[PDB]
Amino acid sequence: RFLKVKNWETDVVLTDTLHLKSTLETGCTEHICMGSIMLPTKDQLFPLAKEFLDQYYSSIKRFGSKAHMDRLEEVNKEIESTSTYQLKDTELIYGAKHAWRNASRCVGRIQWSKLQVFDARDCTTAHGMFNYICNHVKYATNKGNLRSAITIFPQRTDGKHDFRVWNSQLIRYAGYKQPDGSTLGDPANVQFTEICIQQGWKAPRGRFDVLPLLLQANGNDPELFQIPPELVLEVPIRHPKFDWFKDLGLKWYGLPAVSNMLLEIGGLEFSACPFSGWYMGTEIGVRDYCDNSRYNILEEVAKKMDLDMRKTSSLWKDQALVEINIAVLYSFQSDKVTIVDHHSATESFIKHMENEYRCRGGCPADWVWIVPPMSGSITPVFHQEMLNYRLTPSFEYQPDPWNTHVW
Amino acid sequence: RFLKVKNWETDVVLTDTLHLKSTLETGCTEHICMGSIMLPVRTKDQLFPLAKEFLDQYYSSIKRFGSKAHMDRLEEVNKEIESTSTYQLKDTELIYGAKHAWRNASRCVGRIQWSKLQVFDARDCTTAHGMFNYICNHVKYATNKGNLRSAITIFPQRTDGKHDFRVWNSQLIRYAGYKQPDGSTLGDPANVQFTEICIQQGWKAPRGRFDVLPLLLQANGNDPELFQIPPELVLEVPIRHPKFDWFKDLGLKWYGLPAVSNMLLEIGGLEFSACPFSGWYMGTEIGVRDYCDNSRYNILEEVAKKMDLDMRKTSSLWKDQALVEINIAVLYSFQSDKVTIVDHHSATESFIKHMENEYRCRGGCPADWVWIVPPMSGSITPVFHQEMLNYRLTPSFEYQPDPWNTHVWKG
Ligand code: HEM
Ligand code: HEM
Ligand SMILES: Cc1cc(N)nc(C[C@H]2CNC[C@H]2OCCC/C=C/c2cccc(F)c2)c1
Ligand SMILES: Cc1cc(N)nc(C[C@H]2CNC[C@H]2OCCC/C=C/c2cccc(F)c2)c1
Ligand SMILES: C[C@H](O)[C@H](O)[C@H]1CNc2nc(N)[nH]c(=O)c2N1
Ligand SMILES: C[C@H](O)[C@H](O)[C@H]1CNc2nc(N)[nH]c(=O)c2N1
Ligand SMILES: [Zn+2]
Repeated sequence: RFLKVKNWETDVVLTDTLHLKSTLETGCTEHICMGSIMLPTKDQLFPLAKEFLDQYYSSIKRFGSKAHMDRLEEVNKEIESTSTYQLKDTELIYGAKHAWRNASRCVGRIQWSKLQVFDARDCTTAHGMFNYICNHVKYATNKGNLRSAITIFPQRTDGKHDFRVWNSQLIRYAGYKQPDGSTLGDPANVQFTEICIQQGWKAPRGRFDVLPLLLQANGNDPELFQIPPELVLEVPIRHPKFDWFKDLGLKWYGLPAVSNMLLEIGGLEFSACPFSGWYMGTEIGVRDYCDNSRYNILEEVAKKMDLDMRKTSSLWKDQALVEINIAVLYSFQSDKVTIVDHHSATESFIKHMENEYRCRGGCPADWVWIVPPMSGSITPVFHQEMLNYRLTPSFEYQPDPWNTHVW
Repeated sequence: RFLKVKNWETDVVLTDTLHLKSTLETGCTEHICMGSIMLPVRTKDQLFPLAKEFLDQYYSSIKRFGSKAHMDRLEEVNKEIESTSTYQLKDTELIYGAKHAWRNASRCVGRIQWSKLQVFDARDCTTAHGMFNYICNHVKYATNKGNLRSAITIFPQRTDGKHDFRVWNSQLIRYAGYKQPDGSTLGDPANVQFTEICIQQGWKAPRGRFDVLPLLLQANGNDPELFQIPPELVLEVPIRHPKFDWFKDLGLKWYGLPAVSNMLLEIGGLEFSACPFSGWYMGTEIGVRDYCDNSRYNILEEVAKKMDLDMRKTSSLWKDQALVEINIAVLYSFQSDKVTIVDHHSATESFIKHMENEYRCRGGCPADWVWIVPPMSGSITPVFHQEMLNYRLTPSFEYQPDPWNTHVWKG
């Protein structure tokens, strides 16, 4: 019932009790581990509300106080009456920070308590959503000195009036299917790049076209907006030693900003809640640039390096991979845009693990996601046992809105 | 029921029904996933059902389920259990069983090879000298002057738990580690404690960086005994780099034969506590883990120093750069000396093909993603993008506690 996690490099053992406050189900059983699968009423609401406010009042050292009991009744009153309730500003801020703190797949949670929360619950239209989003981008970008933030649109009501950002991230590059048969730009976004065009967007049809935002207020048809280019910080990619690297014509954006998730606080659902931090180098240089079904640039780079590409065992893919990732880090650093390498990030997360065990009784962690996609075993998280479980408040996946929207 | 796994690079979707034949526990529940946890005397009562499940599987595999021969063998095993408390496997059942423990090993990326396994039956063995002889023969057969062949040697099963056959070595061939008074280590740091056991048992330690450890062998629950493998039987490879001529001067070498000797083989409820098996290496086991863990040889600094990498900031990726050069060196050296090795690209590609064939012909393939994905360059190998189901089939290999923890010393 109390579970231990060992670090095999340091022999440090931590004891996990936080898992017993676990609520939702993992996907695993006693017979099958599902650890590597990407996606495994008034009556329901008050328990959920109570559980949250209980931890809220505990956090501000006021568990069992008049104020605690008072608010528990006010919320109970409001649910019995309206079928929902509203969070106090303070509860919203605490819930958002905690959803991040509970994200078992996020290596960057050492930062969880520095999060700027933008309350957009007063928003009513897509133009409104656009204004809120530009302001988030500008704030968070901070001319290259990136700052974490989330903007929270109005909560679900009857589920026929959802606020949704249709983009998967606030800033992403377009993908187009070519007659040719190959793909121009980012193949991840082909479908969406079409939906934008199937709605009037004028595609420059380049390798790196910043997608328009596609915004849905109150369950209405969504609308297109170009983000002002002066608000999209981008970095040209060059290598500190290979003069030819620049001629690849690669660039990436400075701000990672996930916009398709659902934030759950105290039973309430915030279906539009874009949030942003700063990149770990490998996200761009390993995944965005080198995945088979992403930009897939390994061959081109290997060639320019004149490596022996005739056999897998020359490790030419591995050599090219390192150089590409050196380029990404060097570039962002040179243009003074915040970035972290996987060494410093995983080291940070280990420190964060020790803090959460020391201070909260544990830290839910998903090893499959936490371990970087390159050089796994020379980063300390490789050797660290982790326990994965689901705590609330949380971020959750949700079906892409086009599959669902009533037009 | 039916479960789906998707490959997110290819969109290929596979259906698992084999997990319905799973018995043992994973360690996970609906409320916690223990997927990254490293380690998560029987009675007649429990034995005949376990015998029965196993023989139903053997007999279906040979298309004689329900045969007279199947039924007579059930009755025969039944009777042997009630009369003697245990039973003996026929040669054919033993072979089949050891192959399936390998087939079912969900942490093993090499399983495409599962059906080509040389089985050596050492169940007539009685003494530690007998074990030494059996192991030498295994090592010579498997080595095959560099053209590695997979093999397993199987010593008598557990009886009462007081008479166990054990190989005390974690692998048949490994290098000594020696803790020095100044707190530094000579040789392999993983093997310090075991080296100390060997020394106190009477081993005269050469005390260099690559001293092949003696075998410590326990027969029939008796105190274990020391033996030196004839050095002409221990194939080793000096490590050099195709472009870097200073690489050889680091003084590195490794052995060709990876041979796990500390696991337990369970077949139809029988427990074989000494069952050394061997295959051939994936280069990253040596180049990433053996040489580059901080708790192992830890050569990253020395290598990057010679490479003149910018070592002042991790963001130069000096570690990543050196790591790749060491792994190039390992594969180059083995290939140049004609010792079988596979790179992590070719081994993970073979595994996806094996895994898909297994879904098509068997209804599933249990696989542990934490173990299957290589410890460098993970996402450029096709396994990274492969959804996997982990579960426990028997026959199987299992961990067992190190025998210096449990053994009752006799003298
Ligand atoms: C401050 C710098 C941050 C770093 C370096 C970072 C790091 C990462 C990384 C590397 C991933 C893996 C993503 C992938 O591989 O596709 C990830 C996932 C995630 N992060 Fe962060 N993060 C940061 C800030 C944030 C913030 C501000 C939030 C929310 C407030 C957040 C919440 C999440 C969530 C929910 C996931 C998993 C999403 C999913 O399941 O697809 N992180 N994080
Ligand atoms: C033929 C070449 C083989 C290759 C390339 C190979 C590859 C590997 C690798 C890389 C590992 C993980 C090692 C680690 O990370 O420490 C492993 C684990 C394992 N393999 Fe193989 N393997 C081979 C043959 C075999 C054979 C012959 C058997 C037994 C019949 C076997 C059974 C196992 C088992 C039981 C594990 C898990 C060990 C543990 O949990 O500590 N493999 N395999
Ligand atoms: C706030 C933040 C900071 C950071 N450094 N990285 C991130 C993650 C961002 C940046 N890189 C990928 C993106 O993660 C989004 C999740 C990607 C997973 C793929 C995926 C998820 C669901 C369905 C599907 F088909 C694919 C977020
Ligand atoms: C038959 C076979 C073939 C092959 N290529 N590799 C292997 C695995 C071999 C070769 N390299 C590491 C070794 O695996 C050892 C397995 C045990 C895992 C290590 C381990 C487990 C618990 C605590 C600990 F400190 C270490 C076996
Ligand atoms: C199948 C597997 O679960 C999938 O490929 C995962 C593996 N680990 C990951 N880890 C991170 N950080 N991001 C990912 O997209 C993935 N993909
Ligand atoms: C804690 C974690 O489970 C442990 O370090 C695992 C991770 N994956 C591994 N994978 C392989 N192949 N070998 C290992 O020793 C490990 N170690
Ligand atoms: Zn699990």
